[PDB]
Amino acid sequence: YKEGICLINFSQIALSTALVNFPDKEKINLSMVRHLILNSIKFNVKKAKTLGYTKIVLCIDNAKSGYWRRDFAYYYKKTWDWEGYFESSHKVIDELKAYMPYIVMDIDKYEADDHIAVLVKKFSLEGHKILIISSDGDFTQLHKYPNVKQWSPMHKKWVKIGSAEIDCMTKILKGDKKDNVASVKVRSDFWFTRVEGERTPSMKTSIVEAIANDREQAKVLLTESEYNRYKENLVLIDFDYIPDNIASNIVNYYNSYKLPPRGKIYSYFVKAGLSKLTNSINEF
Ligand SMILES: [Mg+2]
Repeated sequence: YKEGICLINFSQIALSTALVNFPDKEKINLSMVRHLILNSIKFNVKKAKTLGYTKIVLCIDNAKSGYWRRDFAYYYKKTWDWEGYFESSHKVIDELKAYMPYIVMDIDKYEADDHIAVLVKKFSLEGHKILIISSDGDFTQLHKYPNVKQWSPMHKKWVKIGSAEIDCMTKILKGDKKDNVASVKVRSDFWFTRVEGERTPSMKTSIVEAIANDREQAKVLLTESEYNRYKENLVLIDFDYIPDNIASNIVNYYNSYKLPPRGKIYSYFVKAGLSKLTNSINEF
């Protein structure tokens, strides 16, 4: 019938785990990253499958050549051994593609949020029960779709939020500094070209919610300048505004993914000196 599908924001989980586990001012090698990633996978796949989500899809961030959203906004997204991590992680990722039984959504200029947002929408409407393994609040945009639950790996609690529309509209109107998305009250590339004497005019909550409940209010409550910014930020924030060609690519990639036979896992575990994991293959 319809298999339970679990979509994992892995790039976040792996890195976040690495930041917490790998001590500062200590170099990070390939094995350290390998152990961490595979253990992270084992722990999360077991949480998913136990709940009924038996198909696992690993979603990876890939900004080797930037982001597709940058085509719309150039400013988009413009001690610890970071080099050592990214270096080893990319190598372990390629290994997961070659031996592990998971579909690894990895497209250059594509975000993990893209793969999740698109695939969640696709398989949700297709009758599958979906599980999003991530703490990211942006994925509350996807809770509106039937049979969609979200599990926070770090806090080990369910993510349940109407309030999703307000959360989404808040970033659309006020912006999202972390991604260089600016408020509609200021110029598009504000965060990238901001001088010092510059601050962003505040956005009253009453308007944020009014537009949240009825987006046609974006025409009556926003000035023409702000409305133009509003439309721009839609493509940057709202998952629904992911271009058809982008989602089309994401889907095609998924459907064209060939999984490696499970016989590969064992020989790989040994090849990587993970002998004390071959007795846990059933957990992968
Ligand atoms: Mg986003």
